Amino acid sequence: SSKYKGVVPQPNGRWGAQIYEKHQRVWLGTFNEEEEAASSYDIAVRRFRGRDAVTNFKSQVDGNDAESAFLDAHSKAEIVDMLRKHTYADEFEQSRRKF
Repeated sequence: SSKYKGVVPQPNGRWGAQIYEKHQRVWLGTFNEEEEAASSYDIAVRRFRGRDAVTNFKSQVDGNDAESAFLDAHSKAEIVDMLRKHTYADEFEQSRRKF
């Protein structure tokens, strides 16, 4: 139903995100809003596929390479965990704090 890559319906009107790598599903979490799920796919596909990634949306927080650096600072598994825990955004923002 969703037009967004990676986005699947979940119960209670919620939305899941998933990515496949070589026919292996990786679950990316459950989200209240459709575009939130789509944005979670985008984070995963950027980290998983790099320059080969095709995203739902253009990135809005990578003008200074900060988000690319953040993705490149982590393993795939760490990114997946941040997405599922809904901590990715807060951890990314902390990484932008100036000292």
